[PDB]
Amino acid sequence: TEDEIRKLRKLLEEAEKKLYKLEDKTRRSEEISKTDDDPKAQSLQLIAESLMLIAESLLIIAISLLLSS
Amino acid sequence: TEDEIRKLRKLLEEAEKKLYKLEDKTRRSEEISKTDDDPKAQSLQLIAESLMLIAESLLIIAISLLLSS
Amino acid sequence: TEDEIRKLRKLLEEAEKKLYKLEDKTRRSEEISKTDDDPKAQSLQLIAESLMLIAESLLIIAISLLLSS
Amino acid sequence: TEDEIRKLKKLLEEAEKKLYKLEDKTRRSEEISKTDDDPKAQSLQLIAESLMLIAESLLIIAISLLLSS
Amino acid sequence: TEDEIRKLRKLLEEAEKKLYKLEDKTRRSEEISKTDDDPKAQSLQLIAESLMLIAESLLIIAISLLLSS
Amino acid sequence: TEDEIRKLRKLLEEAEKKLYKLEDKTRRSEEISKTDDDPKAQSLQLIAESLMLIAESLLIIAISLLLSS
Repeated sequence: TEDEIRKLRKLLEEAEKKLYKLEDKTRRSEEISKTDDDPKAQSLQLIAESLMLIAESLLIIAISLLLSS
Repeated sequence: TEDEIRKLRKLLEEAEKKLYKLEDKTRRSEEISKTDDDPKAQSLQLIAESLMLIAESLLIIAISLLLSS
Repeated sequence: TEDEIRKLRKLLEEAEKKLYKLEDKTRRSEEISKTDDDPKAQSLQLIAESLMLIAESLLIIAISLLLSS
Repeated sequence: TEDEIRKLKKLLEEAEKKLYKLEDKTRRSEEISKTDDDPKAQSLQLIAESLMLIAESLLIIAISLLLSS
Repeated sequence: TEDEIRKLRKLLEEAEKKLYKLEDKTRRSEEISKTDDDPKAQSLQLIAESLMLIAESLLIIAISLLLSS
Repeated sequence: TEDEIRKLRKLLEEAEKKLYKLEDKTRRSEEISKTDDDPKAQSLQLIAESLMLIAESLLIIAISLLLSS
């Protein structure tokens, strides 16, 4: 309980830090989008931006489910 | 917990603000989606769109879960 | 905050209607590429279809969690 | 509240009816394609099956959350 | 009571076993990453593994959610 | 009773073990990536890292849900 819940919480903060690693790499991938490239590729970039937002939401739910228990 | 909890809603208002930010990019690319012969591109845009609506759902579930702790 | 639960339920059903449209766009798309000779395309079509379904169920969980408040 | 979970049940039962639809479609499509040349296409068969499994599970979570409220 | 969740447990253990099989199929395929060659394929392989990990997790959440009712 | 949760939590521990394995694979393949030609590929490595982050969050949620039941 109390120490694993602490381990869950450093797991959760390690995910936060992983998240800012990806928030930053999709921006670095958006800066590499210049001539507008290939349409399926454009869709790919947008797909990846969507899952980072999904990751963002699952992370808040994980934080909050930790707080709810 | 309310200071921890509202900073979680801080994050979630940033999250709404990003979702709408990306859905307009979907709408923008979804009318410039060139409906040519290859289905693979088409499926990718449909794929990205479902991903955006699921992200949407996760976002509201995240809203609900933090608010009904 | 009955107001916000109301407008949250608003977005919830606003999202239901966009999904029905999403799934309708894909019924058309996947149906009328009249003959298929592609494996990758074929699997992607299944991928989008599955995605839309979890969009479907996450939408339903979003409804239940909202009312479960 | 009485009619509300019936419409939720409506949605949930209609969803079941399509998961099973795509499980049949994935079943026969997934082994009617055996070109076997590049892990790209094979990894797609795999992703789709994985997605089919999460749709199953998410559907069960919706069923059970509805059972929980 | 005990048997209403049995009819549902019946469905969740079909799922575990079918997941039991997809992980077997992907690990053989993950084992056959013949030579090195394309990176896109490499990411697809990784994508597929993360999705069964996702599938595993929602499977266990589905179990616990069913145990909560 | 609580021993049932320990059987479940072990499956989650095996999930935790494989998660870090895939994580180790993803850092490893991102250094062997050494690609800057196609955005498609850059976004693919992004999709896989995003998926890794999500599965990861799902794991924290599953742990908490099992212990909260």
